[PDB]
Amino acid sequence: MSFPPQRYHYFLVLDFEATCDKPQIHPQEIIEFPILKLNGRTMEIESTFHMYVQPVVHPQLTPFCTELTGIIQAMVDGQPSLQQVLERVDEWMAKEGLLDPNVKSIFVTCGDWDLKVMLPGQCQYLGLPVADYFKQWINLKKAYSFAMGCWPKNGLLDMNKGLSLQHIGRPHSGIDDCKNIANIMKTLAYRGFIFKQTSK
Ligand SMILES: Nc1ncnc2c1ncn2[C@@H]1O[C@H](COP(=O)(O)O)[C@@H](O)[C@H]1O
Ligand SMILES: [Mg+2]
Ligand SMILES: [Mg+2]
Repeated sequence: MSFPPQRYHYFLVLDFEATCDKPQIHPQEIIEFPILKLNGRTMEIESTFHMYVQPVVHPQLTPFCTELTGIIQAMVDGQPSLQQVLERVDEWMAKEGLLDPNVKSIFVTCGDWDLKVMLPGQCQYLGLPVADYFKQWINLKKAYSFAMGCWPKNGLLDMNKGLSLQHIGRPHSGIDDCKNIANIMKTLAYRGFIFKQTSK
């Protein structure tokens, strides 16, 4: 059955970008915070949250980081820091109607890094509580592996290859990564896949 009933009213696609360097910067800090709200049945994008985030420990973006992500210094200068962005997310969640206990939603990420490592690690560094809706998620690589019977090698690029999808936008742009996750999800649902929480 194409586009079966799903277990969630909405899927919240998320894919951070963070400060980085060669060798890696320490600590890393979130600089782009995108969320796509997908209709739970059709996987169509219905709303977008998108903020760049001002890094504080390493406030100047390295050449490497700007090359990797396309994010330039002017995009993070004058932005709120992560504490404020998380408060903006809460407000966005509330206005979207996602804070209703009877509206079921779940974050979807490519890998576990974003919500298993990046966000809790920075919130712990900053002394900030992590909102409970960030504590469960679907790892698309794992979902893809159940849907297709195989483990993708390199993330979104190989998942698009497996499904004959053209890449959307620029790799390592947070918002464009989110659109590819959404596109891959829509295809898995077309093939009949029912999504399930994978986080433990
Ligand atoms: N090849 C790489 N080298 C160093 N850091 C990376 C690399 N790829 C990703 N990162 C870091 O991981 C974050 C998330 O990666 P991604 O969703 O693949 O763009 C990036 O914003 C960088 O901070
Ligand atoms: Mg990512
Ligand atoms: Mg990304």
